[PDB]
Amino acid sequence: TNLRGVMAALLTPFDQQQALDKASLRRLVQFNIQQGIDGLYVGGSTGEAFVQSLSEREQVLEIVAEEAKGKIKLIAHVGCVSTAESQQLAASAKRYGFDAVSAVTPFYYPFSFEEHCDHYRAIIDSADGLPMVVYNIPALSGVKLTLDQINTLVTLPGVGALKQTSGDLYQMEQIRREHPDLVLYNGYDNIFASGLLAGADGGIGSTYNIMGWRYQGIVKALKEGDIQTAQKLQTECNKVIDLLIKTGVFRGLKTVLHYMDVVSVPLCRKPFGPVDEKYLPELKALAQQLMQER
Amino acid sequence: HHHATNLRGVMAALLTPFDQQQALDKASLRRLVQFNIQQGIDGLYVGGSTGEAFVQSLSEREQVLEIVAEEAKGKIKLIAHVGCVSTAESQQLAASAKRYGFDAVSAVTPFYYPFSFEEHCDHYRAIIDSADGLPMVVYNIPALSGVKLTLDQINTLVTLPGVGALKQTSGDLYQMEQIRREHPDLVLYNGYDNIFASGLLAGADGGIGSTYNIMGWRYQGIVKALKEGDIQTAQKLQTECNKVIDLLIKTGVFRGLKTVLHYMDVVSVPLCRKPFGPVDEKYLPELKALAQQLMQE
Amino acid sequence: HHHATNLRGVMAALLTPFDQQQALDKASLRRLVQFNIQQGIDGLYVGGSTGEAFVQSLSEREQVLEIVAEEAKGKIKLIAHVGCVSTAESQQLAASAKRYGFDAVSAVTPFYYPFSFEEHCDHYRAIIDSADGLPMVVYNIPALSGVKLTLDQINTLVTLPGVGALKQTSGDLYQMEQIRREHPDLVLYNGYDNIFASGLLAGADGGIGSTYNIMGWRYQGIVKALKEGDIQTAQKLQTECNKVIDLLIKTGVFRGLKTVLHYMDVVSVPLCRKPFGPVDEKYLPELKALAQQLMQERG
Amino acid sequence: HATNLRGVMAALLTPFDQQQALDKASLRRLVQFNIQQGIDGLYVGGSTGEAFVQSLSEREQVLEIVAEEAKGKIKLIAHVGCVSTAESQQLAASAKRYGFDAVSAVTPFYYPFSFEEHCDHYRAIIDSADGLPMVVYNIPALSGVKLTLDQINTLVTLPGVGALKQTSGDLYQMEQIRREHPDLVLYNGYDNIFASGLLAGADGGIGSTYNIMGWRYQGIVKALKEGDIQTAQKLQTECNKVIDLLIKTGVFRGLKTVLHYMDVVSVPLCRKPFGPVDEKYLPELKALAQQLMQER
Ligand SMILES: [Cl-]
Ligand SMILES: [Cl-]
Ligand SMILES: [Cl-]
Ligand SMILES: [Cl-]
Repeated sequence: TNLRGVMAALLTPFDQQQALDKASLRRLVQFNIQQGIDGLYVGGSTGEAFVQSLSEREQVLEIVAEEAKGKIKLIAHVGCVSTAESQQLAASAKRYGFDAVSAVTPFYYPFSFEEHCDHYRAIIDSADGLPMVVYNIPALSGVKLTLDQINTLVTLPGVGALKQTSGDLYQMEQIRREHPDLVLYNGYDNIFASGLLAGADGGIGSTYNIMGWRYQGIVKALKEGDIQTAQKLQTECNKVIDLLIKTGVFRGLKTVLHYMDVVSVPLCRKPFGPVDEKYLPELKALAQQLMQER
Repeated sequence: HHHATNLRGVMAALLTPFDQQQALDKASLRRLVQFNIQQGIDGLYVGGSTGEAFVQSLSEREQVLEIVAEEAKGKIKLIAHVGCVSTAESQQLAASAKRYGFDAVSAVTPFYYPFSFEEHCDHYRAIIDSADGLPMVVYNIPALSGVKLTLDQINTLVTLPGVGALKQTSGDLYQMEQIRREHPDLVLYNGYDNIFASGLLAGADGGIGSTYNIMGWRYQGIVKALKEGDIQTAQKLQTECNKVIDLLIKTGVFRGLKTVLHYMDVVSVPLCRKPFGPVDEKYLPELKALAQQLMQE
Repeated sequence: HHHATNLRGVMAALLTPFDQQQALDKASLRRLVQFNIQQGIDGLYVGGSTGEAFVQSLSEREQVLEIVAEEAKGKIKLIAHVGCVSTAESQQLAASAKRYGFDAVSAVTPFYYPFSFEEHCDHYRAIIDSADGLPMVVYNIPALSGVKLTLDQINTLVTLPGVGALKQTSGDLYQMEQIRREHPDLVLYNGYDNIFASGLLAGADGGIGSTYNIMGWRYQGIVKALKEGDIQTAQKLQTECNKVIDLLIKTGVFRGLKTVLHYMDVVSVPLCRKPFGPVDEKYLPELKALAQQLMQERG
Repeated sequence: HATNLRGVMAALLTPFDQQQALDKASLRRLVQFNIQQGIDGLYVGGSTGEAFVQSLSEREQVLEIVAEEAKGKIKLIAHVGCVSTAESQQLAASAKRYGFDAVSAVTPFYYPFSFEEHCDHYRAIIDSADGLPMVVYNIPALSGVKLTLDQINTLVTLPGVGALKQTSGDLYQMEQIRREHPDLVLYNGYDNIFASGLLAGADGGIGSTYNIMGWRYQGIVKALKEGDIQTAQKLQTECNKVIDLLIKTGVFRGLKTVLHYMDVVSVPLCRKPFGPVDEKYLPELKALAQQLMQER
């Protein structure tokens, strides 16, 4: 119930030699707090966790909890393929003072659903009271959950939310219908208004980094019966999303954060390549415009 | 596309009644048309996927169009789905739909063979030509037709001279918004019934659906609620529609709908055409019960 | 399977010639049945996807079948593809196939609508009853049908009474082995012409193909070469098969095959039925150059 | 220059103990069991080796031991792939340090990178290999990448690349790659189509199931060479009787459980989240083991 809301998928700022840029991480953490964000989702896919070591991920959970613990909600994405490695991160989450833990369906190899459940159970054990945020992610990983299976995942003792990273809003409504109390995060930014309409009660997203007030603006708008306002705001979010998909989403976002003075050097880690120099005009212009809106 | 304004709304994908010898049941087709009209439906999409077009002849599909037009022309809006894999067979139907006085035509993207997009484009231009003044509704339905469109291609498609409308049989609500942003005036039908409210909010301004045959007023209710900023009524109606869709998925959709309409005394014989099988007997009390829920409501 | 042994072989999937009015070209059709029997081909697979069945009416399809029965009956094996979405339509074509003296019938898995496995099986059973003794070739093409059967579903399918062959248009040569393991006397046609050599080794005991029309003797050469334990020539014949398929893919497979026959002066008009478009102007040189190529090595 | 890498390369399993720790005794044992089956070389730290539930140090430790047990005696290829370029670069440098003959890397996964980004990945690793040939992947089914033919041609021609691991069941494309690159070291990666894949143009393979019946695959390689098509098909069928079971049981564990009953690996476990093999299949697996021992 306290995990309900709009939660930024925190990006990982890197210095010129691809190491963790501490000062930029803190500025980005604070930049997000200033936006009226309800929380931070730290070390997810978005934070480039799958190109960081366990110690590099752990250094972030630390530096972020130090910056923002108590001021806004904090969810530690601890997911790895290896259960054991995930269990270490869950244990470090419980130390640093996070409010919750999360884990992507373990990927790369074919694991049965029953292996998934035992994977989450072991991380719930190592989490030590922290609620778990489960994934329904039939895309990036490559698995295909049904609906009885989803009911089993979300009612595993110790599970307190679902990150529904799917554009299937029939499935969303079904979830909400079965679990009226469930904390239920809309995972895809470019359908957020429709996802809340179908059953979600918040979201986790990467683009919240640069326009989080617009998502909070949509929440308010639908809450107040202002449907034209919700649509107009979502259309503004998608205008930004069209661009970012063209430029590469994480690097496009870091670059917009560079023109906003928050992130010193906009780089993603290799094998991600640079933002194509031809998109710099549009991106600085977007930063300008988003700076004009506050 | 602002000249196609009067095609806006909730259109039932009319089923085609068959008798126990698998022949057209014309008495029940007329009953079904009229029942759809009593329900306050905005119009009818005739001979679609839903109306089992692909297991009927051109002559059979033509007989259906004529009987619907006879019953309902001038009363509610009428859309003839004339699409075949063949462009010429398609044209034969677009001409007849004109002859019967239909308000518009439609065509599924021709399927099975791997047609290039500009071949798709020539297929359609030719049907609009044969349609002799009637506006056209184009498609996606990748799920059944196996045709995957890019954004650029969908723009060209809906901006071809004579296109009044897009049936968007796609659950991708990001693309719905992108279509709406680029085309504020376009008529944009939500194809998937189980996301209707969400599709409207993403930018659709109506829908075509198979379940509107049995609870069209609920879908109409959702349109009104969203216009009047009433999300709680919208969500409620969508949940009740999805409770039924849930059931219809278990039973087989077309034949579940036909059985509910049989228990509603509209459709004499609830069969779909082979190779479709009959409703599993175990499901009939649920469907009867449902018919009795819906009729009382 | 036992009774279908006589349908083991290399069978050209016949194309359907059309004139300038999009109507059927009857003399070119007969020009092709003849051109095919002089390649040493074991038979003809008639009215299939390749014969453009799905943009013709029932009437048009029967007409094609009746003609082919005039020209071939007895000489080369004759398989009629009678498959439609509708079971009742498929049955009409099946009965007609029996009337005209075909050796076999076949139907693609019914498509567009998601039908159940049980619904597929009843579809075949009805069609077979209407063929009235003519064995059935179950036709399996996932890429275009959208119908995706399990192995168990395929084993049940190929053992329905009256089924004597599987047409396997799949590149999954694991499954091609598995079906042979389970059914050692099934007539098993390789359906992707570009893997014929590999498919034979995995377990196809023959094939059905669009490209056999123009170069069917090469596939007999593979069967022969593998028979002779001659890996070299078989690989050679397949690379040569694939060189043509490469271009046939670029141009458009059906119309390319038709055009090649148009420069072989077998087809008057190399067009396909709309929505199929004409070929790009720029490929005519290669198609014309290829038609010349194949006659030289043949006759 | 390429041809020395040509042949039948087992994708080596990584044995673990009851605590998931690397089992070095069982790895030594398994490396020797491979060599004496008659294998041409070993593919170390691949997907088959549970690379993606190991840390870099664990992967380096495995590579070092195999190179000690096998340097000079058979070809060794070190799979050095990770998502991260820099992590892959460390592993590649380590492989060079340990005396491997080649390195490999799976197309980087999870995030969608571009084909340009994949090639730059391959460049950075190749550089870090400092002279070791690179084995590239064409993988549509386990990584999500959807490479084209012209892209594969660009891949196989990058400076330093000396082989393609064709982990695709598309034998039209196999034929197509061999026709375009008649010298290329081309490994069949889908074990259950090996013979057919050789006929389309592969000149060797890399597979997990070579750990228990590698002699069958060299026996298929031999049978085709002489033009004994019959024995080639008999062997592929026996390989697929095995591959059917392993698919039921779980391929890596299935395979380890058989090596356990061959007294090769002590503890037949995969790392979590892989569970153990179902106890019902243990009768079948023991039998396969006894069978395969008695068969040589
Ligand atoms: Cl994330
Ligand atoms: Cl429809
Ligand atoms: Cl065919
Ligand atoms: Cl591997």
